[PDB]
Amino acid sequence: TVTDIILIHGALNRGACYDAVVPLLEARGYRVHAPDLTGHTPGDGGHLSVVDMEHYTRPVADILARAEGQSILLGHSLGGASISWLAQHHPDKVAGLIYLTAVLTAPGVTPETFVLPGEPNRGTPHALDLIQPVDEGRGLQADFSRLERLREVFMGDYPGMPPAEHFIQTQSTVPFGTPNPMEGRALEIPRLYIEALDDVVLPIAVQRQMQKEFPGPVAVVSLPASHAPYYSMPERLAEAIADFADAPAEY
Repeated sequence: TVTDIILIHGALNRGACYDAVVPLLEARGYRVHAPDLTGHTPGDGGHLSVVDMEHYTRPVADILARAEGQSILLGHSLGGASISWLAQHHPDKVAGLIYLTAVLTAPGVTPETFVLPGEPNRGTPHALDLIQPVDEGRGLQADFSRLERLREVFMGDYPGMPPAEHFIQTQSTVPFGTPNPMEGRALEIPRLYIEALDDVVLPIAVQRQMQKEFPGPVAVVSLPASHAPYYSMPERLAEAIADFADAPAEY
C-alpha cells in the first residue's frame, strides 16, 4: 500500500542532506525521494521566487501525483510546515507523517509560535541568533562571520564538514508564516515524531511542547542525536522510518 517515501529538507538545506539515508530506505524496498523544494536549487531564483506554500511544496506534490501507491512524508526542522500543508491538500496520497525534530503546529498555528520567544517552552534562540534577515526581511541567511559556531550548532552530527550540495544561501520566509491548514480527513493520518534529544537548534523542551499541543495522538521515537540525525545515525534513522512505513497505523 505504501510504495514511496519522501524526505523533505529544512531551512537553508537541500534534498541531498539525506544522502546517507536514501540507500538505506531503498534496501527496505521503498522508492525514495529527497526533492529540493522551490527555491532550493541554485539557478531557480532563490528565496524571492517562492510565491506561497502551494508553490513552495510543488516538487513534492509532483512526486505524489506519480506515486504508484501511498507515500510517507518526512519533514526535518522547518520541513514539517510543508508536510502538514501537503497532508491537508493530498490526504488521498499520504499514508503517514514523520516529524523529525520538526515543526509540528496545531491547525491554525504558524511555526513562528515556537521559533519566537514565548511560554510555555517556546523559542529557538540559537537559530535566531545565527540566522539573520536579508532583503528587507524577505530572506533568511546564516551568519557566516561565526562559522565554527554555525557548525557546532547546526552540523555537529556530521563526522568531521558537509558538502556544498547540502545547502543554499538564502531561505524564503514563506513557510515560517503560513498556518497549518490541516482539517478533517487529514487529521486521521498517523503521525510520528522522531525526537532529537540533544538538539540545541530545536531544544527537546520545545520538541515535546509541540507534541503536547497538537490535537490528537502523536507517536514518539527518541534518538540520542542533535540537530541532524541523518548525519550521525542514518541506520537507526532509516530503521525507525521504515518500521513506520511498514505499518503507520499500527506502529
